[PDB]
Amino acid sequence: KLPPGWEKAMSRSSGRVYYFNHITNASQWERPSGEPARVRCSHLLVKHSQSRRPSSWRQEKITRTKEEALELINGYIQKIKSGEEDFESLASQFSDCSSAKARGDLGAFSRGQMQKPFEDASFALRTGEMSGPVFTDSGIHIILRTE
Ligand SMILES: CC(=O)c1cc[nH]n1
Repeated sequence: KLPPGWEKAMSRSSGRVYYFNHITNASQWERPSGEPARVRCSHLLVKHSQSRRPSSWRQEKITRTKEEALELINGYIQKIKSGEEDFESLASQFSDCSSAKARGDLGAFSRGQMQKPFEDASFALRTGEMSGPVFTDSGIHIILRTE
């Protein structure tokens, strides 16, 4: 019926159907459009206290909670989706990953290289598409597939 990971859902606040992807955590009102050996993605990472390494170039000791990190991710998504900000601008300013310095770009990668929730989300994204919050042992990610 729908592209990999995508399902129909029901809006509580509007009663209108929407689309949810249980691999990427994306959600949108519009029906999704229409697998490669490699994808290329950028990401914005927000780390927290349970991160595999609770440290980043932004913060020597990262002390926020999983919940606080998810709310930040939720605010970044709202700003990207509203057009108030662009993904790679926010990655450069606020990503807790060292790829912040390359506007969140991680380069191309195959299956078997990244942490799997990330790998799965990345490969279920089409070029140009963004994920919702993706949880890994590094923290919470927003993922943009670029190639
Ligand atoms: C802001 C940006 O480049 C984006 C986010 C989803 N797709 N493109």
